[PDB]
Amino acid sequence: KLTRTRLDRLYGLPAADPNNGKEYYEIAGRFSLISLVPSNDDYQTPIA
Amino acid sequence: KLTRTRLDRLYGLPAADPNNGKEYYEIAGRFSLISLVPSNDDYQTPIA
Repeated sequence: KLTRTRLDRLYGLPAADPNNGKEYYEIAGRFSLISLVPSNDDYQTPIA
Repeated sequence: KLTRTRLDRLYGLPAADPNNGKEYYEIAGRFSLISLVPSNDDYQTPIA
């Protein structure tokens, strides 16, 4: 509920302030990345 | 090694920075020398 207005029961974030006197937002996770790499060709080296 | 390059495990000192930001290289050791002089006929007079 907003006050002194006609719109009521906000469902979501307005554009006023999410800072709220706090510092950050934290999200945890783990990647699973598959890609192509050229940096493990260990044969083209000089003799001895 | 060279970063982000298909190149690794190089053996041998390159010409990039052979001094590590230092000043000199301390090497000590013995030394011998048996040189001669065109001395005169007499014996009391050597040459400096």
